[PDB]
Amino acid sequence: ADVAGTSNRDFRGREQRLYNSEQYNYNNSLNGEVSLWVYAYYSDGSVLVRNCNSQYKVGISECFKSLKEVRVGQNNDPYDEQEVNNGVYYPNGGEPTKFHSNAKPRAIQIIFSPSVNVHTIKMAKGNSVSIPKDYLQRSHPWEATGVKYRKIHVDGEIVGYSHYFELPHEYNSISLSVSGVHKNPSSYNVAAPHNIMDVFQSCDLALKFSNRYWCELELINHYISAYAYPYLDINNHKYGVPLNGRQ
Ligand SMILES: Nc1nc2c(ncn2[C@@H]2O[C@H](COP(=O)(O)OP(=O)(O)OP(=O)(O)O)[C@@H](O)[C@H]2O)c(=O)[nH]1
Ligand SMILES: Nc1ncnc2c1ncn2[C@@H]1O[C@H](COP(=O)(O)OP(=O)(O)OP(=O)(O)O)[C@@H](O)[C@H]1O
Ligand SMILES: [Cl-]
Ligand SMILES: [Mg+2]
Ligand SMILES: [Mg+2]
Repeated sequence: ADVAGTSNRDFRGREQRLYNSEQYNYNNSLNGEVSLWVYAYYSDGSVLVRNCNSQYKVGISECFKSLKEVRVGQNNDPYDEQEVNNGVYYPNGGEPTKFHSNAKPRAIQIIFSPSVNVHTIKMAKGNSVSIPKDYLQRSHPWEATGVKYRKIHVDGEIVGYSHYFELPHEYNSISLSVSGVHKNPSSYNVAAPHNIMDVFQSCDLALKFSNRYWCELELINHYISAYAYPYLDINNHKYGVPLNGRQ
């Protein structure tokens, strides 16, 4: 046989490149996943991830309470934190023993898989009682924030998209929903009658994941890197696996 890495008959090499290219392109096909991660960062350095993976479109919807840090199996002062909730839903509305709950997120990162179309991204960043813009009567139920999403590049490939905002002020008390639609450069509408019921089933079939990792390092190591997910850390370092046309 020919010698490795010297000719056009390195079929092992060609197969490796095709395998990676096939995965990249499968993900972008209408058969493929689109994925959404919402990261809530807490002052103790831990990070809650909410993830949903689904065909056609994907979303996550959280309220003020559900974004709060919960240390499973440890003390969370649940009565005091209910009083925090009461005091955040209406000023002077509760009697907790604290001015600022350390269970409040300090920041949010939203990451989409590379198979999203950024023009379809919508976000409802609402107030603490789940209204998009102060009062329902004046609220558009979402903002289209795609122009703010940064490309996560690795080796010149877009491995995902990130929108990051800090919540450093005392009044940054939010509710949050996010939605994105899978790429569809074809004119075949996946939700027109020929395929519409499959999109309804995709709502059933969407797989969700949630966990609180003790720090960003642990998240990078045992979540992001373990499962070939895109990520952008606090030092603006990019994580992901470039696949298209690559060995
Ligand atoms: N493209 C390129 N890569 C370099 C160069 N010097 C060092 N590198 C390293 O080599 C890596 C790319 O090597 P290859 O993947 O084998 O070459 P390629 O440019 O991708 O071309 P292909 O054979 O089509 O894959 C990069 O990740 C760089 O870190 C250079 O001058 N050009
Ligand atoms: N020293 C080099 N000279 C020429 N081309 C390179 C070199 N290093 C990488 N490249 C090529 O340039 C393209 C972009 O790769 P690069 O490593 O810059 O991507 P990146 O990870 O987005 O970069 P960075 O995160 O450092 O800004 C890739 O196709 C890669 O093969
Ligand atoms: Cl397709
Ligand atoms: Mg009292
Ligand atoms: Mg290469």
